[PDB]
Amino acid sequence: HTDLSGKVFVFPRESVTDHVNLITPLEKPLQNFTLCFRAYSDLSRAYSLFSYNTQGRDNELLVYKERVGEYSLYIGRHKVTSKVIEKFPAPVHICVSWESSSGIAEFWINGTPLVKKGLRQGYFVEAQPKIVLGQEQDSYGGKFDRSQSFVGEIGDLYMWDSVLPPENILSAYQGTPLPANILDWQALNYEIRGYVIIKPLVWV
Amino acid sequence: HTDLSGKVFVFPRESVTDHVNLITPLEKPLQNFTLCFRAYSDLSRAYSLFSYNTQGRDNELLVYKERVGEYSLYIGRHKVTSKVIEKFPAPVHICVSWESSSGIAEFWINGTPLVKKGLRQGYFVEAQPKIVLGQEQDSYGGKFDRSQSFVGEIGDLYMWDSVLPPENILSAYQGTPLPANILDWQALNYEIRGYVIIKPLVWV
Amino acid sequence: HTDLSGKVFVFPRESVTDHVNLITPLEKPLQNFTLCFRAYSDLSRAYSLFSYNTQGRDNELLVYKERVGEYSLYIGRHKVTSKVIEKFPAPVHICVSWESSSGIAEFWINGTPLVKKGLRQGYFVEAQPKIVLGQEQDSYGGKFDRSQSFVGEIGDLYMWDSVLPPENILSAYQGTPLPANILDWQALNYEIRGYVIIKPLVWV
Amino acid sequence: HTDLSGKVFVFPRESVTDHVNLITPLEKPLQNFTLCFRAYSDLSRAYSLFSYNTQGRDNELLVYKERVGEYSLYIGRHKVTSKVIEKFPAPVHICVSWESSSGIAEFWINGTPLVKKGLRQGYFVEAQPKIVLGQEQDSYGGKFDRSQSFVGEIGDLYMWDSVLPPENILSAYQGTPLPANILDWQALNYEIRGYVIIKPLVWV
Amino acid sequence: HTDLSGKVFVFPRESVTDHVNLITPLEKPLQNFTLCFRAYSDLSRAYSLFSYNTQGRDNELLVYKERVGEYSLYIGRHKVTSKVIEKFPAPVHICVSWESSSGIAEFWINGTPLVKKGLRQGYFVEAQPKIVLGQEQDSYGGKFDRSQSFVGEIGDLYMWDSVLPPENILSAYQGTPLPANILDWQALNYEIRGYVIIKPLVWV
Ligand SMILES: *[C@@H]1O[C@H](CO)[C@@H](O)[C@H](O)[C@H]1NC(C)=O
Ligand SMILES: *[C@@H]1O[C@H](CO)[C@@H](O)[C@H](O)[C@H]1NC(C)=O
Ligand SMILES: *[C@@H]1O[C@H](CO)[C@@H](O)[C@H](O)[C@H]1NC(C)=O
Ligand SMILES: *[C@@H]1O[C@H](CO)[C@@H](O)[C@H](O)[C@H]1NC(C)=O
Ligand SMILES: *[C@@H]1O[C@H](CO)[C@@H](O)[C@H](O)[C@H]1NC(C)=O
Ligand SMILES: CC(=O)N1CCC[C@H]1C(=O)O
Ligand SMILES: CC(=O)N1CCC[C@H]1C(=O)O
Ligand SMILES: CC(=O)N1CCC[C@H]1C(=O)O
Ligand SMILES: CC(=O)N1CCC[C@H]1C(=O)O
Ligand SMILES: CC(=O)N1CCC[C@H]1C(=O)O
Ligand SMILES: [Ca+2]
Ligand SMILES: [Ca+2]
Ligand SMILES: [Ca+2]
Ligand SMILES: [Ca+2]
Ligand SMILES: [Ca+2]
Ligand SMILES: [Ca+2]
Ligand SMILES: [Ca+2]
Ligand SMILES: [Ca+2]
Ligand SMILES: [Ca+2]
Ligand SMILES: [Ca+2]
Repeated sequence: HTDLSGKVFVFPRESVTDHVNLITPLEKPLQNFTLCFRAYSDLSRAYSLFSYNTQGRDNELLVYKERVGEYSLYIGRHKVTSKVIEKFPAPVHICVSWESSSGIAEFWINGTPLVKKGLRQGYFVEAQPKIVLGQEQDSYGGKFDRSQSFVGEIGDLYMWDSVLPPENILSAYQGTPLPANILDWQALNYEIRGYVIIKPLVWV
Repeated sequence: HTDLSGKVFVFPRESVTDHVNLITPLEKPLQNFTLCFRAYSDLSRAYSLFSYNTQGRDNELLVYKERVGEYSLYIGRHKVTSKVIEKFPAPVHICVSWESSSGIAEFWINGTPLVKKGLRQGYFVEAQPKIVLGQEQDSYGGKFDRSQSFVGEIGDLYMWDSVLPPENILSAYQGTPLPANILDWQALNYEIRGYVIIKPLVWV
Repeated sequence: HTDLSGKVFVFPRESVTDHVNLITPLEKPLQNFTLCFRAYSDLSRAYSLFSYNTQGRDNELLVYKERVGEYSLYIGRHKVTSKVIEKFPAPVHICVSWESSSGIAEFWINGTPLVKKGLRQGYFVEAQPKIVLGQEQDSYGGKFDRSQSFVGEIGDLYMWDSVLPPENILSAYQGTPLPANILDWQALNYEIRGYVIIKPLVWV
Repeated sequence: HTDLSGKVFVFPRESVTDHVNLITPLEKPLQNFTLCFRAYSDLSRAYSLFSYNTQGRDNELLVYKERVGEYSLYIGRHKVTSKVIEKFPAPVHICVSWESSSGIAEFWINGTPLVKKGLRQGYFVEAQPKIVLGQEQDSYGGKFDRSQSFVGEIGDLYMWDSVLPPENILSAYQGTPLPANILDWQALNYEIRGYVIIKPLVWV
Repeated sequence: HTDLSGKVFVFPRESVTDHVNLITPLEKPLQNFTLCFRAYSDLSRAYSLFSYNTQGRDNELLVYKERVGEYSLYIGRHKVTSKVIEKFPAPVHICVSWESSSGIAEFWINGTPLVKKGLRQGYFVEAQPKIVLGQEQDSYGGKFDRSQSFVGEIGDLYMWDSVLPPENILSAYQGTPLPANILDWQALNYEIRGYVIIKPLVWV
């Protein structure tokens, strides 16, 4: 595993090939999670931010940007979307959490909460995922689509098996995240495929 | 009754099913009232914020959001509408009062007064209501319409049988409302139907 | 006469009936005047703010709002219009002066001077007027038009038989007008007709 | 012959007649000049700000406002135009200089330099002008065009037979110009023709 | 050579003739570079900012502005483009770096980083260039196009044979650039052709 403190993945061009695989030792289905990261892109078309598929299951956990100001979460193929005022282009800090017991999904953009939405109450997100940055999966680990590819920079990614309270979301946004047990930027197990370059983070 | 201080109702999806019934021992017709609450929604279509119907009478007291920047009050089916500059999406604090003797309706949005309008001078709002959050009634307690449903979060709801002066409206906006004798968020009698979740208020 | 300090006239609906007549013992033709008042309306269509007609003479002195950002003064049917950057909807303080000797008309909006214009140099505004708020006159006291009616609130109205200097306009904008000898909000002789309600001024 | 400190010319209406003739006793061709003045107009159509014609020569020196945000200088019938971000309507302070040796024209708007442009390198602006405010000349002292007329206010006009450096431009903008040798607001020889009124400057 | 500190090149008109040749003793192909400069133009159409061609190679290194808010870099005829929020017209400070080993191109506009893009990984930029300001080259030193010409002012140009870190980019932006070994504004060898004038820098 690798300490990526102070660094970003750069996906420097549009492709159907360039991606990073993220490896987690996650064998138990998820009832609760929070995912935070920073991104900087000047794409106006739609793109995937974080794609988690399991065997036989597309869009098992997907964070997707449909257009400026609109963020979508998919859980087990079902989707919710919330809106925010944002400048374009601009760096962003994105957190999203989901809680099975209520179905509530919370997006937080630059430390501000979006309107709560709900989906998949009682569901468990399936384990043994393939997790990809830079492309949107339609199969278990593949079937990418360049019109959904992420071109730009991603850093400071964390995933926890709990729903972070507001104080811990703000801490992540400020740069003092709680250590994370599913994915953690200070100890990330990743595989680069194609043209992805690791560079210093210069925009936070 | 339940003290919902620090909490909101979350209406997490569009539906014709999800709603909260609010119960108040209102047996005398209303001459004067003030209603305040906070709301956070990213709907662009029209929606009902507060629906009060009586037997045989639709839109006896209705607070309805036509579109961004436009707030309507219905009293006994008659309507007025006033406009305001607001960001979208954004949390809002809404107060509205009405006084039978003058017919004057006063909206206050985030502590700022809208232009006064007038309707139903001399009328008394009928008693024994069904009061619904989340859906717009067309019958006594029912006949909801998905395209008028509220999706988002509502909290800090208070209703008085008097017209509040500006200083008391500001107190409510600031989080220290005067005690309210029709509906009180700190002693609320309600019934959840369908998918409505109580969560902490994180956006004020 | 009545002291309306701290109060407004509310014209709560569109109509061809609702108006206030202002009474002044003006028997000598006017060579110079200044008129100040505050208004709050969310109409987008054209409307009359102050209508002064004399026997046989329509639009003898008329302050008219054709559209957002544009204020007109008519003197003996002739008009000038000046433009301003303003928010909509928003309360406004409006002063206008005119001087026969030069023909110069000065609008001040929220204490800011508009571009000077000129009309009717050498003319005298005729005496023995009927002065109306809420409607635009087409006869001596009447012939109103619903599509020109004022809906909203007017207060702090003063009229002087001289051209106020800038620092006196500012004093009026700040809520401390100098003594006024044609119309005076603190000793106003008026008649309400139709649906007009006096309420506290809550927006200044 | 007159000190206009604290005063403006008001051109109160559109016409093909109303203007001020400015008379300089300096009689010499111009190789270098700077011209500064303040203006306030709410016209959206094109208009002339300063028109200098010589016998048989149109547009010998012309400062012309094509549309909002665009200022043009003509030297000997040739033109340059530069752009600026400005609010509309708004008072403005305009300086423009031109240097024959380089051909460079410099506009400064409210103390801010526009992009330099170049024209007529080596040319001498002809002597013995008619200089007009309020109208655009097409002949020596005449052939005006109502659609190019200036409506509004002009004050604080100075013209020097040198190119002012930035510090002197700022001094003029701030109300402390260096004494000027072609035209000077504090010792101005002018002739009003038609409807032009001198009033105090109330907008700076 | 010449210290152009405090000065700019002014390209005062649209033309196919006016340009500056920049002379560098660069005989080894470039693997890494950073280029900074300040520009002020009110063109809305596309234009070239910095044109570097070699014998037999068009667009070997080209910095091009297609439209407001979009900056392009060509390396060996391949292009990348990144977007930024910017006012128009407005002075701008532009830096761009490129590193062959990763292919990463970094634009910085007014000291803020744009999204990184990548092109020509492993390529060497050809040596023995002709470098032109004011025009876009289509041959080795020539074949200009009026519709791509730069009209406006350029100064503070530096080019280094390395990729500058953020602190050194900010130093350039703030007016204390590090000495630069390919091109240096403080020791510049240049040739003016046509109508280009050197003037003080008045807009920084
Ligand atoms: C899921 O998260 C919620 C909110 O923090 C918490 O109340 C609950 O205990 C969590 N459930 C599990 C199984 O961890
Ligand atoms: C409603 O308000 C009016 C006007 O102030 C007041 O006179 C009246 O008593 C009020 N009605 C009730 C039932 O309190
Ligand atoms: C109107 O104003 C002018 C100029 O100030 C003055 O000369 C004249 O006397 C005034 N007319 C009156 C007071 O009726
Ligand atoms: C013209 O420009 C400047 C002074 O503004 C100066 O360098 C030059 O000598 C001037 N020439 C004349 C004719 O005064
Ligand atoms: C280009 O930059 C990289 C930065 O690490 C460096 O390793 C390489 O030597 C550079 N090439 C040259 C020719 O300096
Ligand atoms: C097909 C579908 O539902 N979605 C959601 C966004 C990505 C897209 C996809 O899986 O390609
Ligand atoms: C029909 C009508 O007047 N109204 C008012 C707003 C919603 C709508 C309704 O009751 O459905
Ligand atoms: C006819 C006319 O000139 N005007 C001016 C504005 C009101 C309108 C009117 O008198 O009805
Ligand atoms: C004809 C021409 O070139 N111009 C310049 C602006 C005014 C206009 C004119 O002289 O009327
Ligand atoms: C032809 C081409 O590829 N380009 C790139 C920008 C300018 C333009 C050119 O060389 O003219
Ligand atoms: Ca998919
Ligand atoms: Ca897909
Ligand atoms: Ca209804
Ligand atoms: Ca309905
Ligand atoms: Ca009329
Ligand atoms: Ca009329
Ligand atoms: Ca002309
Ligand atoms: Ca002309
Ligand atoms: Ca080329
Ligand atoms: Ca070309």
